[PDB]
Amino acid sequence: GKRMDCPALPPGWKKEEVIRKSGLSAGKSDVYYFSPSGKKFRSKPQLARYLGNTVDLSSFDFRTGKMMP
DNA sequence: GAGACCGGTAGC
DNA sequence: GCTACCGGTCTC
Repeated sequence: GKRMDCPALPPGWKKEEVIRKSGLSAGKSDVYYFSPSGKKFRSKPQLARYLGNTVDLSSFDFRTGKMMP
């Protein structure tokens, strides 16, 4: 799966949260982003390198997908 | 203490 | 060869 749109980002970006199914950290979740091209990102720096100066992710909270002032 | 970040591998 | 997945440290 369920990639929801992410309005805090430019049009076409989707956010997906995945619950860990096994292991000691089973239950925890990993958050992933998807560019219009379909590229998978898993960290705010990855995302910053790919968008460059189009959007400031300093106030951007990676887990929720919202701009936190 | 919490979680962001990313490395290494198990499973395809 | 690729990649999803969980472990583990680093940063706060």
